Amino acid sequence: GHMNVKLKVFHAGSLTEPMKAFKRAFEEKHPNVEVQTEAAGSAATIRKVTELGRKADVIATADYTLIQKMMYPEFANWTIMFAKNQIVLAYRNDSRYADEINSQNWYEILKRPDVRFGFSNPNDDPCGYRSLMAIQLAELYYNDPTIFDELVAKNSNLRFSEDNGSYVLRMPSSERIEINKSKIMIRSMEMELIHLVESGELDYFFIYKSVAKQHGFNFVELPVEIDLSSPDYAELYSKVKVVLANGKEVTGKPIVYGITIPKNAENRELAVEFVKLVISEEGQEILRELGQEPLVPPRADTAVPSLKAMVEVS
Ligand SMILES: [Mg+2]
Repeated sequence: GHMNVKLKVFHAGSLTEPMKAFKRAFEEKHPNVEVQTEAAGSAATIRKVTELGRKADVIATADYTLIQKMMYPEFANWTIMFAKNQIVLAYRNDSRYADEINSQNWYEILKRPDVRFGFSNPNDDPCGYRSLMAIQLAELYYNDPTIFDELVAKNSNLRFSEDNGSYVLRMPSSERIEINKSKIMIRSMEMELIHLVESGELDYFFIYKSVAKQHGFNFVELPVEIDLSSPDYAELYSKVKVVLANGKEVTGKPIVYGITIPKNAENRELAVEFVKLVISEEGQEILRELGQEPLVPPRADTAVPSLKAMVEVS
């Protein structure tokens, strides 16, 4: 009825567990509000608003730059950066060769003919393009120009080209992506790969550390030089770029999650309260307890007057 407001929050798949907690905490404070959450790869999440005509009160992505590139200026005009993450290679203890995989031999294990691994669709999900970025960055770190070629390029139509030191991969439209089903499985968002690994259909998958921990997967920590986790290695990460099918270019960057309130939000006031919760100490702790490092203090890409005291604007 008129005493039941719905706050619509569309978010990155990797924010699924944190969102359950944000929803419970928010509703405890606003008993007449139902926070309606929907998970999808961040680019697909944004398209709900930018292309499908749906209205959301809060948009949260796993890569703040997608809000900037896809929503400015028609659907948003500021982004608050509130969390970080790290790419790891996760598996079950009964995954093929789980007993021998480690940080030094991970890519050789993935190269074995019977090993199947997964990553999400780069056109829809930052985890997917970040997975390809990490594998290509591995070529530079291990001084082995064939890691990406053997694992991905020979098992799909996804290929990195070199251009004066940097590498660029141009994505085919999603409908034209080709994958060798004997070696790789892809899904729109990384969260959808979870059940494939649990069923044994996949042995390994590229995924955020927080999600691996939340779902009880073991994992190989990859070099900081390739895992997109540290602000301090931005210069190395920037050597790889992926051009998404929608034409937007994403560059390897330290993983930083963004949140915004779309310009056309139906319940802006409540949305402000929700964003405040996410970047408050309570919200930072919710993330930490779920295995995801919060960005403390939160930052914004531009002034955000209705939230000035909560954010650092450079
Ligand atoms: Mg190569």
